[PDB]
Amino acid sequence: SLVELGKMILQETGKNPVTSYGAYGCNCGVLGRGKPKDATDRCCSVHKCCYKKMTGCNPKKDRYSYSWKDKTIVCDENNPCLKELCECDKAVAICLRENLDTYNEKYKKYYKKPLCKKADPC
Ligand SMILES: CCCCCCCCCCCC(=O)O
Repeated sequence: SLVELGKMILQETGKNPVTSYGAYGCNCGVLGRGKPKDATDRCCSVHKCCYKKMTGCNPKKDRYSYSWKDKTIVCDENNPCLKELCECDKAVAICLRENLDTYNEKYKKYYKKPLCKKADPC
């Protein structure tokens, strides 16, 4: 759920997830998807796509178990949907950390979301 997702982002990036990514670019946070402005934003587009693979569980609501050991995230649910959900969130946290070097302040509070162009195909 949002809870674990937030914790993983915070752990990997060292940033407050809501303020830093809550409305970033065309895909991060509130609202939907749109053509990515930059690599950070593309992480969010990929993440939203990932959520489409879970049928049997609610990406936003369903809590799950994971471990934060050795600067790594490990998804430990046996339940396949919750395992896959955890893996979606792990991947976006890792992606955002990886793209910290191009994180752009100007896309943080993105009131231009309605100017976004067509999203990338999932
Ligand atoms: C209030 C709890 C915090 C929720 C953390 C998620 C906020 C931004 C996450 C970005 C992920 C995405 O947009 O795909």
